[PDB]
Amino acid sequence: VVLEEAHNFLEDKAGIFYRVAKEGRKYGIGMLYSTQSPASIPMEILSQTENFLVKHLSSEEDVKVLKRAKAPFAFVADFLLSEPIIGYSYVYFEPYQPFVVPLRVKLLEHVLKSLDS
Amino acid sequence: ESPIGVVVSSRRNGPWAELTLVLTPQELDQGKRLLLGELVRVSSGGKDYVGMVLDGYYEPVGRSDPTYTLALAHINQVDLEKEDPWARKEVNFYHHRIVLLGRVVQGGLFAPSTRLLPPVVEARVYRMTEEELQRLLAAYAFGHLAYGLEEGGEYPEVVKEVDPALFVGRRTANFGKTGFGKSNENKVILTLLAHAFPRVGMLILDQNAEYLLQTEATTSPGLAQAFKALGIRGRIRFYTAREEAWARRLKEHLGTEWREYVEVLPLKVDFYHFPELAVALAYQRRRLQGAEPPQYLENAFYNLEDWKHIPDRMAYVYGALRKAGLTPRKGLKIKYKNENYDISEEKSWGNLQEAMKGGARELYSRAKVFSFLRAFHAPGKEANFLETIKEDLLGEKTEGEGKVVILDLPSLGEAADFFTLRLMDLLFDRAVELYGKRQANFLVVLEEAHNFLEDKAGIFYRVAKEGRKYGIGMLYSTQSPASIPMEILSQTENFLVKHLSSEEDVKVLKRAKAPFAFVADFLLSEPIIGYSYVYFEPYQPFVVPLRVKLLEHVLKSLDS
Amino acid sequence: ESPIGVVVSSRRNGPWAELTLVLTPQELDQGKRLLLGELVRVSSGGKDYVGMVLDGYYEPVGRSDPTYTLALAHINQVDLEKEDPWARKEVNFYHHRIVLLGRVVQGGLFAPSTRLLPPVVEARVYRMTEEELQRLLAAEVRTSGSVKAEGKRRYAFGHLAYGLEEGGEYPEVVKEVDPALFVGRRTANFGKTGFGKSNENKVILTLLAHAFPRVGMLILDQNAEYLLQTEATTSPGLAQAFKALGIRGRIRFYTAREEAWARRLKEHLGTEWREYVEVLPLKVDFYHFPELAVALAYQRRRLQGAEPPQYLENAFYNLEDWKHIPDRMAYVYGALRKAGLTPRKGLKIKYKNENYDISEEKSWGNLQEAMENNKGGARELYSRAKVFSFLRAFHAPGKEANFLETIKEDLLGEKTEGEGKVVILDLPSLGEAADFFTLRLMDLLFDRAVELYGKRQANFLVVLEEAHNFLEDKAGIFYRVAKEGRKYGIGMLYSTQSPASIPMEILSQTENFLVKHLSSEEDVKVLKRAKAPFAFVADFLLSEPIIGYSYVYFEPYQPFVVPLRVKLLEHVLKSLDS
Amino acid sequence: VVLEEAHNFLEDKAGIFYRVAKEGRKYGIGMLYSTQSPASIPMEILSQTENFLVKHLSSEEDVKVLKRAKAPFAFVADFLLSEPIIGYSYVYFEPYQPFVVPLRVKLLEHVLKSLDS
DNA sequence: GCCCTTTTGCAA
DNA sequence: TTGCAAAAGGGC
Ligand SMILES: Nc1ncnc2c1ncn2[C@@H]1O[C@H](COP(=O)(O)OP(=O)(O)NP(=O)(O)O)[C@@H](O)[C@H]1O
Repeated sequence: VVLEEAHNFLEDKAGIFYRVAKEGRKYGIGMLYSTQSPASIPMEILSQTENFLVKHLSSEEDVKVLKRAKAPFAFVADFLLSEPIIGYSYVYFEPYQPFVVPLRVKLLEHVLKSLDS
Repeated sequence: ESPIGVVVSSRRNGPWAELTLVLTPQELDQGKRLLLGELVRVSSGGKDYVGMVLDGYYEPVGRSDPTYTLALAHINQVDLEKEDPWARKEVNFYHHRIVLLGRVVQGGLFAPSTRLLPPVVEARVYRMTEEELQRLLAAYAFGHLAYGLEEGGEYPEVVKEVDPALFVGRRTANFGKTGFGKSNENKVILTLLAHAFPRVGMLILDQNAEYLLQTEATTSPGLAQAFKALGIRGRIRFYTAREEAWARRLKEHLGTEWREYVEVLPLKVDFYHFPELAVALAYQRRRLQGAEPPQYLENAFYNLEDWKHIPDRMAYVYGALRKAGLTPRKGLKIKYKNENYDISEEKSWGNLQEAMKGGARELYSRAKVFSFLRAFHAPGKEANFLETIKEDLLGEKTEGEGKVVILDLPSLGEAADFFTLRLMDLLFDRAVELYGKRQANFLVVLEEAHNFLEDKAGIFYRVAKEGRKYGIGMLYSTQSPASIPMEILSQTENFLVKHLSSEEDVKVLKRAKAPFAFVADFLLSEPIIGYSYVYFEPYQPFVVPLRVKLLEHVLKSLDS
Repeated sequence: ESPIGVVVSSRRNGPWAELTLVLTPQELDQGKRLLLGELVRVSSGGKDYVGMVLDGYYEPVGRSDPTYTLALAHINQVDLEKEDPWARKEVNFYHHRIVLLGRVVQGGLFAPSTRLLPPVVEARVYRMTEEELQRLLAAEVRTSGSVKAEGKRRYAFGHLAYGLEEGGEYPEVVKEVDPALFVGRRTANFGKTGFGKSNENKVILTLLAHAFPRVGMLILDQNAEYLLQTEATTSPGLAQAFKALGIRGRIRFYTAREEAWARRLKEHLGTEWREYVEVLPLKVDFYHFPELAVALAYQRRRLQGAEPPQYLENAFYNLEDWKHIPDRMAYVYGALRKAGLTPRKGLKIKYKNENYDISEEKSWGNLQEAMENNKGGARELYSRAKVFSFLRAFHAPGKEANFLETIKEDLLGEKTEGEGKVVILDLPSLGEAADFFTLRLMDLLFDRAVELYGKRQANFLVVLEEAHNFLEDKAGIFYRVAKEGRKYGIGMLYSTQSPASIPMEILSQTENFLVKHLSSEEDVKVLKRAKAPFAFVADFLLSEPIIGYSYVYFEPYQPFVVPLRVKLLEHVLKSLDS
Repeated sequence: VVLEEAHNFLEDKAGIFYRVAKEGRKYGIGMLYSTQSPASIPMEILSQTENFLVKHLSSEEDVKVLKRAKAPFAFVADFLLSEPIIGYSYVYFEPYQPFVVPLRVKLLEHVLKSLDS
């Protein structure tokens, strides 16, 4: 389930999306949401996220919330605050790679050109 | 059996006493070490305590400059273990900090903390042996002590056992992140209980269709398969609204003799046989809602028994039921006035309606209030699943038989919440009635507990508050301590916590239980699958890490 | 009779004055020690104070490197008890921190805190003996230069203790309490469940019963733990305690399982228990109290709000007049019968000039015929008698009790003035209407108490359980009672198990406290905020789950908090029996 | 106007007694209210009271409100918290009093026996 | 969520 | 014609 601007959807009465997020693991129902600001996502859903892909975040509350929701993300808060670089992402994947790694994501045009062969 | 290090300080840090430990270079070279979170024995004035290793740091001892010494050795490129032992022997020290949890007294009772602070000169620290650890835990293995994934910090011979005194009559909590072993631990406990103590009844409010049959490689096998492997016969009662499909699945998995292990029952009843049940359900639905059920509904509920003897009133009631939508079986007769109609046919129903009082007429007029009952109606059942479950759990004939009741809540659809609330209220009322004659002696398995323990007026809340008196236990899993009220969290007696990522969860846990303040860092930092921090009251009022076992291995070991 | 150590400092920390104490190696080798929370005597400049050990830490004294010395001694397996006396003496020390709470001046008067900071050289710290401890516990605040009251008799409550530590109990040191402290004053009894709350409540009630035989009690028994020993322990109940004390005809048990309760009372007390406990029903007969039935039906609407129906209003206001018109009383009784209440066998109703026995089906049918073939609101009531449907749960023929009125008579009866009855309400027998009946009874009792002002005081104590449930509502009758009972001589004694839920007004205005182990941090924090003297025992309460350990503090003239090991009801009964 | 237990009548910001406390100085109407708990009295009334006679208080919240209302009581908050003495009072009569003076208020008997000379 | 309105139907 | 019960949409 892919949903951009997930701050809109991750809120309702009876929480259909809360149920999906908190019980989709058993049935192979995965989510991939982009919110653009960690402070806008409820902690009840943030604490259940296994993977992470964080680009530059300017605000301080955003990085504080990110660290609070995921412990290992306390070692890159300063880099996120001080280095506004496009395409630079810190990828975290549990439980196979339980630590933060920086990356240079590839442009879609380059990916297509490389994969055409 | 010699002291690990030398105590060189002590103080009263807040509500807990503490003391510092030092490991000398000779011991460090021998290979001795202490793992964080380890349990050690402290001797002071002839009394043994129980301490936990909390912190560790390096600090110079004596008049030395370790930085300069080591930097100069590196610059000169001298091996520090073969060339300059006298320089390696003055920088190889290391400090530990230890907290005293308390001492065991009399018959295993745990005296908490301590009002006495030990002097440095006469305090010793000995490593704890397997016999001492086994005594500590004891006063059908559920999990063996382990300290993280560090090799040499695992003790397969030290286990925690399952005993009804721990679970039945007391509330248990089961937290953790999604996919870390809550369901597996629940199934392990249930299987061990059903195999060891066959006089303990259960009530599993299944919500994901995982506790009876499970074949997908995303969870441990189901209770049906576990019972089949362990050779437990005629103890499972399955209540579902998909009799045929579940019979197909049981046939295809348990084999051709599946009827011995699992007994399938439907969640449908014919309301033309229990009009009192229909009226009671309709009346209870609104009370579980806002409040103040209508006067006509109250009157019908109270006086249907008297109405039973008046065929005209009963004809009005049956007409109301038929007008609500419920389908009667072929060949039904109604005695109105002096005539016997057949409401199963169009013309007979029309004639009776044209032909048609103390309270029955108002019910007939407002027949749309019984529409919701069509989610349970199935002509020709005459079962009363509520009563049947009541006899299965609190029946007087049992006096110890063992009965596992599983409810297929998803099959109901949108009536599952109301059905669960009504069933729980009925069971609690019967248990209260039975007080002084026999104990209920059964356990209520509850998953996704945050849905039920929210409102303070809920029947589940009242059960959590008052079940121990009548012998009704509980065991609920929620994935997040922050979702349960502090009123319940404080009163919960047992805990089983897996990895937790949010700082709010750990803060809530330590606020609810003080002893859980020493494991917050481990919980936050280590995402290990199957690692549990158990805390049982009142015999073991301290946190002990465990290594829960897989259901498959439990079965394979118990077979012998 | 000699100092325990040498004082090496002093200062004023916050509102209290503290002084540091150091224990020498010779004293540490004689077994001398101090337990946190212990009470010690401080003598500074010819005056005696009261101390309380607050902390303990190790610190080097002089010029020495204890870490290096001890490490070197250890690596050589040197035993520092009989091999290196100089090494042992150079490092064997230990520091303690003490706080002065005040001094006992004049004849038992207590002067809180101190304005003089004691010099280090002249300050001596001694250990306190049993007689000194008793005289300290027997002191309280007084105005000035005034002789002691020399009040009424006192009864032992417990003995001092310092936790589970051996040598920390002083059985000969007993806190004596005058039961008058519990009369007309609201008391709080906090603590986890099953930690002695029931025992201390029973002891308090027994003391009041024995001392003031002119005080009644309204015990809202939620757990059915106050009448007889539960089938979970052996501690006697109130009935057994009263039998032992020889108090007769002071209990009145209202219940709905009279047969079972009488069976239990017989099996536990003998055959003469009728001389002690009067079992009374909780079920009313609305065929004797149509005024009560109409009042309930009418007030149900108002309690749910909205304007009540006019016919119900005028019926409720004029039933008394209607009682003189049988032609309308017949309508009322017929309305009740249609509602469904089963009448007693042989009831006769006189309509017009005919006699009908509505207990018979055919006679009821004939009466229906006569009534159907506008006398005030009677016809309207008969038409809408379906409103009285909900009363079938409260109805039982042949009762003629009206417990709601019997309780008021018992508790505020002029002819009953003296030897207050101990009304015990068995709530669990009322199902889901228990809260409704409790609120109604409390409201009608408080109204009568306020009305009787000037002529006589109510003079009875209310016992409450789960007080956080009833004191949460600021407009509730129970909140009003908590606020204003002392004015009309109505006390209170509520056990909550969670102080944080009880309002700060109630917490601040409470006079007595009996705190047991608390598990949450919020509860301890709110307790400290409510009362200053509880600022020293927060850590002990947080991290010492001991059964039977209580910290007592009785306002307003008690110097400090006292940790007690409350006596058992059996021993209290034996002591009083002499 | 002599009012006893004024926290019952001054609580409501629309009551006649609150109105009197707030507006009586214009029509020459005084007031003298005893509460025993400054926490309950509204801060609007507390900030506008001229005379004070504070005895032992056993609530850090009460002492906090008193200190907030009047700065000079910061030198005696500690003694107020820690010393339960009978007949001992701290008096501060605004607006021209330098500091707070502790007193042993004279007994009415002595006042009467001295007023006749 | 909470609190009034409008409407229909069955008394009278 | 009026009063009262019971269900469903509006405003705040
Ligand atoms: N002790 C264990 N050892 C090894 N694998 C385990 C252990 N406990 C659980 N697992 C595995 O972890 C996965 C999740 O199992 P499961 O018990 O369903 O966790 P869960 O907590 O119930 N998931 P959820 O209901 O969302 O919280 C499965 O693949 C299990 O086989």
